[PDB]
Amino acid sequence: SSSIKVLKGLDAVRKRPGMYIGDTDDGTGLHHMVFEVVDNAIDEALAGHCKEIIVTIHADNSVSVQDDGRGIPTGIHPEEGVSAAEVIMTVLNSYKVSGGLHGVGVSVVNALSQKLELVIQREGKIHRQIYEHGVPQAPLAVTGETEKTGTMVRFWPSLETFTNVTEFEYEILAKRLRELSFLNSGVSIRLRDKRDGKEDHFHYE
Ligand SMILES: CCNC(=O)Nc1cc2c(-c3ccnc(C)c3)ccc(C)c2cn1
Repeated sequence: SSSIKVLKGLDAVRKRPGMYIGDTDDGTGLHHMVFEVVDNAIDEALAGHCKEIIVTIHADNSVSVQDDGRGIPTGIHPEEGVSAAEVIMTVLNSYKVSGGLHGVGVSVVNALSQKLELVIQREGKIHRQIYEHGVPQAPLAVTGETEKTGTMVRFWPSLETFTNVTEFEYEILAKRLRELSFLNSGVSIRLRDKRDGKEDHFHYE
């Protein structure tokens, strides 16, 4: 079954996290977690659907990334038997430095997070799914109605994976988010730190 195979993938990531996300002891991997989530919101911006991305560092050391795009698709594709979103989130770099890392997908971020929450606003409805190291708590479900559209991912990195540098560095995220808004001109990126009230808005016209 997909369940056993999904778990086998998630377990591969957790056993050699460095290989997938980058170094787990110097902050490379930790901050790369944010950038992987951001990258898919950037693709949605570049295709002309999302105008703003908001990255928030919370006081409990989680990070959320939200966009105003179309929302990750929610329907169940006949081949997989669960939402397309859950497939994206769950189905599947050691010595790389900073911008030399290659992209590995948000299912890696999910595997290496103690908790992750996905909230999709799409087709008139608010949809929610929660994960613990990639394992959904329940099927993606409808929790309300909305005229808005977009996707939000919030994740709590696992301290079973990350050591030494365990708390996000505002300056690392600021530097790279600014570079990303330069490298993908037109897209507005905001960074908010709830620990100390700092905010920035990066946008090149
Ligand atoms: C907070 C992070 N934002 C998104 O992931 N936005 C996003 C992703 C989409 C993906 C997607 C998500 C993750 N990985 C991949 C490869 C695609 C597929 C299709 C649509 C319409 C999306 C819309 N918004």
